[PDB]
Amino acid sequence: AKESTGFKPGSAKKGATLFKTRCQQCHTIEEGGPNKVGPNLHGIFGRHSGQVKGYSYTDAIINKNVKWDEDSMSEYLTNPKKYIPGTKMAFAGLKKEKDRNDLITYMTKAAK
Ligand code: HEC
Repeated sequence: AKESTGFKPGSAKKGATLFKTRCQQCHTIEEGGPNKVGPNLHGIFGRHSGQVKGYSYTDAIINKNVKWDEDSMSEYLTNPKKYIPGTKMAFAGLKKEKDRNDLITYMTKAAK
């Protein structure tokens, strides 16, 4: 389970640098930031998957229709393709809970 074992707040400082070194290659998170390889993530926590305007998503991500929160985000980041088979996000995954917690802490702050 997720709504059992998952998110506990971590370091936003650390999470910002994990976003830079691991996610920035394909995504922006600031308000008004553009879509790149991956879509802009501003407001992601208040949204279902495959909904940013102007981005070409896979049919799988749309169909999955996940309402993003800390728990589903934690699962997707662990192994994106295991969580949404057919997704085109090419990211090996963040296997350590500590790393995922730092990153999500950062993301929930920056995406609002
Ligand atoms: C390029 C090599 C990527 C890296 C590095 C990361 N992501 Fe990504 N992401 C990428 C693509 C091409 C897509 C769309 C996938 C599809 O199947 O259509 C995504 C999607 C996401 C999403 C879903 C967004 C939505 O609007 O539903 C999220 C939440 C997301 N990506 C987050 C994310 C994070 C936090 C990353 C760093 C650990 C990261 N991605 C890496 C491409 C790439």
